[PDB]
Amino acid sequence: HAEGTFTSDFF
Repeated sequence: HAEGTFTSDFF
């Protein structure tokens, strides 16, 4: 979620 981006919000 923005701050989390796909890298953190992967899967």
